[PDB]
Amino acid sequence: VNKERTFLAVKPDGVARGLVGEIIARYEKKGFVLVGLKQLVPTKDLAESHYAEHKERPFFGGLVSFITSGPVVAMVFEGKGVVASARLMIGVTNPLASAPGSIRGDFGVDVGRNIIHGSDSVESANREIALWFKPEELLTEVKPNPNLYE
Amino acid sequence: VNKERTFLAVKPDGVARGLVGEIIARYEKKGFVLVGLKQLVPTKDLAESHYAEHKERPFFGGLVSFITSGPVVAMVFEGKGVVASARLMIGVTNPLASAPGSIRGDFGVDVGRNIIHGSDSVESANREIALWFKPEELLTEVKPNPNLYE
Amino acid sequence: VNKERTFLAVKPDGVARGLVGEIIARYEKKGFVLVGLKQLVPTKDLAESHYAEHKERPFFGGLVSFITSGPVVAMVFEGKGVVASARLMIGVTNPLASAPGSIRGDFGVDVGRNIIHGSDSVESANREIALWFKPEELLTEVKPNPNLYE
Amino acid sequence: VNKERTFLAVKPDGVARGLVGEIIARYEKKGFVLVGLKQLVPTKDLAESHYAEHKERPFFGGLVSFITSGPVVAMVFEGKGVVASARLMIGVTNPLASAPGSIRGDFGVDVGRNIIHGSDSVESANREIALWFKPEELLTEVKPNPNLYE
Amino acid sequence: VNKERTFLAVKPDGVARGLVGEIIARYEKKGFVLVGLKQLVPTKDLAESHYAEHKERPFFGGLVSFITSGPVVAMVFEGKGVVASARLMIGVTNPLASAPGSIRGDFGVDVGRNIIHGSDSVESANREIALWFKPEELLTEVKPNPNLYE
Amino acid sequence: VNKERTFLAVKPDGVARGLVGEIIARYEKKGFVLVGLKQLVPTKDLAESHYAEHKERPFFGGLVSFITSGPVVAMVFEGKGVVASARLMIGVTNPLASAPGSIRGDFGVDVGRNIIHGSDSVESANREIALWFKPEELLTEVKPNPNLYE
Ligand SMILES: Nc1ncnc2c1ncn2[C@@H]1O[C@H](COP(=O)(O)OP(=O)(O)O)[C@@H](N)[C@H]1O
Ligand SMILES: Nc1ncnc2c1ncn2[C@@H]1O[C@H](COP(=O)(O)OP(=O)(O)O)[C@@H](N)[C@H]1O
Ligand SMILES: Nc1ncnc2c1ncn2[C@@H]1O[C@H](COP(=O)(O)OP(=O)(O)O)[C@@H](N)[C@H]1O
Ligand SMILES: Nc1ncnc2c1ncn2[C@@H]1O[C@H](COP(=O)(O)OP(=O)(O)O)[C@@H](N)[C@H]1O
Ligand SMILES: Nc1ncnc2c1ncn2[C@@H]1O[C@H](COP(=O)(O)OP(=O)(O)O)[C@@H](N)[C@H]1O
Ligand SMILES: Nc1ncnc2c1ncn2[C@@H]1O[C@H](COP(=O)(O)OP(=O)(O)O)[C@@H](N)[C@H]1O
Repeated sequence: VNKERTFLAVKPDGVARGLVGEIIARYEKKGFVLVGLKQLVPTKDLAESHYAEHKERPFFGGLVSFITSGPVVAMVFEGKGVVASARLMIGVTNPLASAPGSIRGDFGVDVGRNIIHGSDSVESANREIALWFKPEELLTEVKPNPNLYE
Repeated sequence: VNKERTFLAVKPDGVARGLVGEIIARYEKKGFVLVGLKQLVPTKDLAESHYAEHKERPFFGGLVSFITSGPVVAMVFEGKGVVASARLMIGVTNPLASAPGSIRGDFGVDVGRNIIHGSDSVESANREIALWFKPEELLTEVKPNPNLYE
Repeated sequence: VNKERTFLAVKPDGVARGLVGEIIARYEKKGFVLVGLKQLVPTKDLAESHYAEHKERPFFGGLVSFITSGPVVAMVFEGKGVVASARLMIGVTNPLASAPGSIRGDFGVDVGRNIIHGSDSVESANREIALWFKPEELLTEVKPNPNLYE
Repeated sequence: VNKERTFLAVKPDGVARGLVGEIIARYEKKGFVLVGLKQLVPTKDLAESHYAEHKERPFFGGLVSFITSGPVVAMVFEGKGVVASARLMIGVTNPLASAPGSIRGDFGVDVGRNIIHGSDSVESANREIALWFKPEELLTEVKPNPNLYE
Repeated sequence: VNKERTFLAVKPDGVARGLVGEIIARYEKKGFVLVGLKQLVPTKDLAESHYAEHKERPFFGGLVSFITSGPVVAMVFEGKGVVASARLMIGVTNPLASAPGSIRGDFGVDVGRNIIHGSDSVESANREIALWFKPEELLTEVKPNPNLYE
Repeated sequence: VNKERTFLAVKPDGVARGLVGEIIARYEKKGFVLVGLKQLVPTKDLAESHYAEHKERPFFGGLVSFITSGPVVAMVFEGKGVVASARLMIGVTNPLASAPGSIRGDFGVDVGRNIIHGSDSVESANREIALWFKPEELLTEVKPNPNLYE
C-alpha cells in the first residue's frame, strides 16, 4: 500500500544549521508526500517518551536534553516503502560512516549532532506519528504525482 | 530591531509541485529564522478572510477556491526587513514578468498558479500571521547565526 | 494560448562546456514543455539562413563559422509567453551585462561565446522552428502539469 | 579506447516529471560526451523490439504500454567505461533500493515508474543504439575536455 | 582585455558561514580564472590601508575591527571585464537591497556583515591585489578556455 | 578529537575544470573547518617528496609530471575524523569505481586525472600538511560550530 507513513524530525541542530528546506526538498524529489509538518519545541515529557527505548543508556540524558534545547521540525511523509527509504536516505547512526549523498553523510559529523531522526519501522513510525501528531494535523486525501506509481 | 516578521504560505500548486523544500531553503540561506510552520487545508472562512482586500475583484472568485483545494504550508520568518526582502525574492505577481533568481521568476508561469504568498507590509504580516497562527505556535527565544548581524 | 512555442539552440560553446542539462533543466523547472530536441552539427547553409538578418554585419562571418564549428542542441519549448520568458531567462546580448540568475549572466563572458540562442519573437520563433524542425519531430499532444495553468 | 558508448533514454515518467535536464547534467558533469540526442514517441514495434529479452515476463505487458504513452528522450554518451558507469549512476532496478546519489535512488519510488533506461553491456548498447539511432544522427569528430583523459 | 583582474575577498562572516566554496564556484562558473587564492587573518595594518578611503568616513571603526576579527579568503580572478562583472554578481552594499541571484541577495541581510568585498574599479583592483598578494603567489600563466572568449 | 586535520589538494585537472568551489563546498557543508588554503604550482621537488611512497612504483613518472603541470589548490581541513571522512567523500582510486555522491564518482572517469588527492592516514596528513604548508599559513584559532560537535 502507498499509505505507508514514517516520522521524521530535524532536530535542533539541522534546524539552527539551516537545513530544513534542503532536507524536506530531498524527500519531495524522491516522490513522497508531506502529510503533516510543524515547528515546536519538544517537551522533556515528549522527549523521554519519544526516546523510550534508550531509557537506561548513558546518553539518554545527553539526548532528551538536546532534543528539547530548541525547536524541532516534525513531519510525516507517505508513500511506498517510505519507512525504509527514508532511513536509507538519512544514513547510519554515525555521520562519519554515512555514505556521501545521504543526509548524515553530507552534513553530519558528530553522533550527538546527527541532524535528523527517522522511524526505524512501521511500528515505531506509528508510535511516533500518533504521539507527535493529533490525527487532525494529518492529511487524508492523498495522491502524489501519478508518474510515481503504476 | 531584528525581530520583524512576515507570514509566507506555499499554495496548493507549490506544495503539489514539490517546492516546499526549495522555497524554505531560500529564506533559510538568506539568513532569516523560521519562527512558525505548519501544513493544512485552509477553510473558506480563513481564506476569504485572507483575501479580504480582493472581495469584489473578478478573481477573488477562483482565488478562494484554490487555496482550499489542497494543502498549504504556512510560515513566519524573522530578521531585518524580512517583509520587504521576502517579496523581492518572490518576484512580481505575473510569474512571467518575474526576474530569474526570484521564486515566481524561476518556477511560475501563470497568475492563478503563482505558487507563493507574501506579506506586503509589516501591518499586513502581523495581520495574516494572527489569522493563520495561534500565539503558542511561534518561537520566542530566537538566536539567528551569530555571524549574521553586527 | 498555451501553445506559444519558441526556438532555443545551445551553441557549440554551451555544449562543449557541459551546459546542456543545466540549461534544459531551467526551462523544465519554470513550467515549459519540451516539444522537440536533437543534436546536429548545423550546416553553413542553415547557419546563414538562421542568421539571415545579420548578413551584412562585420560579425556574420565570425558567427556562422562558429555556429557550425561543432554540434548544437536545438530545441523547442511550449507554454504561455514562452517566447519572451525564455529571452528574459537567457539574459542580454553581452554576457557581462546579463544579470546574475540568467543563463548568460551566470555562465557567459564573451559576446562571441554567449552560449544559447532564443527566438526574439513569435514570428522568428516560427521561422526558426519550421527551419530546423520538420513537423514530424515535434509533439502535438501536450498538457504540462495542471498546476502550472489555471 | 575512450570511444565506448551507451544508449540511455529518459522514459515518459522522467520526461514528464521534468528531469531531462538533471539527468543529462549528471552524465555531463561526470565527463562523458553527448554523441546523439532526440525526443520522440516510441512505437510498439521499436519498444517491443527494445524489450525483446522480456517477451514472456509478466511485466513486458505494461512495459511496452508505457514507453509509448508519451515522450522519450533517447541519447548516446561516450567515454571510458561509460556503459558500466552509467548503470552505477542510475542505481538498481528497484528505486527504493537504489542508493542516494544515484538517479533511481534520488527520484524513483516504484519499479514501473523507474524513470530511466541504460545499456547493461557494450553489446547491448551497440544493439539499442542502432535500434533508436540512424547512423547519421550521431557525432564522429569528438573531443572531450582536454583535461579529462591522460 | 581577457586579462583584466579583480581582487575579491570573502569576509569573516562569509568564511564562518560556509560560503567560500559557493562564492568561488559562482565565479568559476561564469568563466573567470583563479589567479590568486589564500587564507590569512588580516593584520590591522592591511585592513587600514585596504579600507583607507573611508577614514574620515565614520564606520571605519567597524570595517577594520570586524575584518581583522577572523580568517579571510583572499582571491584574485582574471577575465574580460572581471572587475565590473564580479561587483555585479556581488549585488549592492545593502544585502536587503541586493536582488536574488547575487551573493549578497541570496545570502546576506545586514549591511555590517555583507559577506564579501570586491574591487570597485580597475584602479582599486591593482592597488588591492598588490597590497594583499605578492607577485610570486599570483599565476603568470593563464590558459583562458577557448569556449569562453572568441 | 575535533581537531584532527587532513591535507586535501585539488589537482590540476580539478582546478582546470572549475571544481575548486564545489569541492571546497562539499567539505564546508559536512562541518569541517578550513584551516589552510592556497594556490601554487608544485615544484618538482614537492611533487617527488609528496608522492615519494610510489618511487619504485612504475607510474611515479606521470603523478609528478602531471601534478607539476599547472596550478594546485592546497587545502587543510580540521575536524573529528576528517582524515577518514574526507577520503570517503573522495571515492576510490578509479573514478569509474567511485560511487555517485563522492567527488570522483560525480566528476571523474579516468584514473590518471582523478581530480583530488587526500591524505590516507593521520600519519600522512601531518607529514603532507607540513611539507605543503608553513606553520604561519595554518590557523591556530578554531571555533568549531556548536551545532556540529557535542
Ligand atoms: N554512541 C552514542 N553516543 C552519543 N549519542 C548517541 C550514541 N548512540 C546513539 N546516540 C544518539 O541518540 C540516537 C540513538 O538512536 P539509534 O542508536 O537508534 O540511532 P538512529 O538515530 O540511527 O536510530 C542517535 N541518533 C544519536 O543522536
Ligand atoms: N488579474 C489577475 N488574475 C488572476 N489572479 C490574479 C490577478 N491579480 C491577482 N491575482 C491572484 O490573486 C493574488 C492577488 O494579490 P496581489 O495582486 O496583491 O499579489 P501579490 O501576491 O503580489 O501580493 C495573486 N497572488 C494571484 O494568484
Ligand atoms: N558586437 C558583436 N561582436 C561579435 N559578435 C556579436 C556582436 N553582436 C552580436 N554578436 C553575436 O551574434 C548574435 C547577435 O544577435 P543579436 O545581436 O540579436 O543578439 P541575441 O543573440 O541576443 O538576439 C549574438 N548572440 C552574438 O553571438
Ligand atoms: N518485477 C517487475 N515489475 C515491474 N516492472 C519490472 C519488473 N522487473 C523489471 N521491470 C521493469 O522492466 C524493466 C526491466 O529491465 P531490467 O530488469 O533489466 O532493469 P534495468 O533497467 O535495471 O536493466 C525495468 N526497468 C522496470 O521498469
Ligand atoms: N552605512 C554603513 N554602515 C556600516 N558599514 C558600512 C556602511 N556603508 C558601507 N559600509 C561597509 O564598507 C564597505 C566598503 O566600501 P563601499 O561601501 O564604498 O563599497 P562596497 O559597499 O561596495 O564594498 C562595504 N562593503 C560595507 O561592508
Ligand atoms: N594504476 C595507476 N595508473 C596511473 N596512476 C595511478 C595508478 N594508481 C594510482 N595512481 C595515482 O596515484 C595517486 C596516489 O596514490 P594511491 O593510489 O596510493 O592513493 P590514492 O589513489 O587514494 O591517491 C592516485 N590518487 C592516482 O592519482
